Amino acid sequence: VRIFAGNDPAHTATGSSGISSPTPALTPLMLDEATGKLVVWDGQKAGSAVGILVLPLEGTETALTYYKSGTFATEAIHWPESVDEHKKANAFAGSALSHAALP
Amino acid sequence: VRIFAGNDPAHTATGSSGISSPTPALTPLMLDEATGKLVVWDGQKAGSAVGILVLPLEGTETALTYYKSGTFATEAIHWPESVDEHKKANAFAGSALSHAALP
Amino acid sequence: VRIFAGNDPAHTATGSSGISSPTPALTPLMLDEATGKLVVWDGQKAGSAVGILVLPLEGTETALTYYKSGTFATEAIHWPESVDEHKKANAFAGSALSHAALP
Repeated sequence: VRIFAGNDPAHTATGSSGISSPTPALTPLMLDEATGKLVVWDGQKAGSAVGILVLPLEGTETALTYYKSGTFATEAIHWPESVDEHKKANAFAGSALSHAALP
Repeated sequence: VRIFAGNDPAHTATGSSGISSPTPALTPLMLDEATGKLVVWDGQKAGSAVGILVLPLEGTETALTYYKSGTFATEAIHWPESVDEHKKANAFAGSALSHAALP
Repeated sequence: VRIFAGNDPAHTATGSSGISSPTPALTPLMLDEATGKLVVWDGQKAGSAVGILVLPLEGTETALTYYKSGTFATEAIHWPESVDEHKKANAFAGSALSHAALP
């Protein structure tokens, strides 16, 4: 089993959270245009996921911690149900993050 | 005191500048959609700041140097007046940059 | 001659390709909003190029490999004809990539 299907160093960062309900670690994150806060990636756009949640959230925190770089194992991330496969594969394209098979 | 409230290596890069007036070092930068040039981050959108000015500018340079990665100390950056706090904290979300308390 | 006009480590990543015709290595890439697939950077927007093709493509592959970080030599990249100079220089602004003269 794995999480970091890569050698390129994984770094973390903090940011204002806009998540209200409980969300588990390893959930892709995106920015909420209206508020500028981080929330779960909705899977609507490739390149929109700008981070991966490090630790799980209750849904009441004002801040959160996420991975801003690194190569992750696709199978370890909590993807939104029914997400488009192409947008999934290119979810982090543009950031320092990326993902692939374990193997 | 500090500037690099982080261990993740800070790297720099160059790019076409669209700044006309004098601007001090450590000023967040954003891209100008109309021209594709780099200018001061206006604070209107989280994730829009794509770099931090390394050296100060006169306002007549055609090119500029900025940090494209690293973890900076929030207090060292010249933020735009009255910027929204959430958009401030997530200013660089999406890039290789990030910031936090000194501390 | 060179390719990596920089010391900051070059890392790669994979993603769904939307390229149909043959394209050579070192071609800037961008995301296709409609599909979420990666295609050649059209040069219309600075900060839109999110990667550089590692190996050449036939135009029938469903996946591709690209550099997601590093500092490249401008002269080694296959730029789109007549691209605007400012959008060229700031092509990767926002990602972990960047480019400059060899020297």
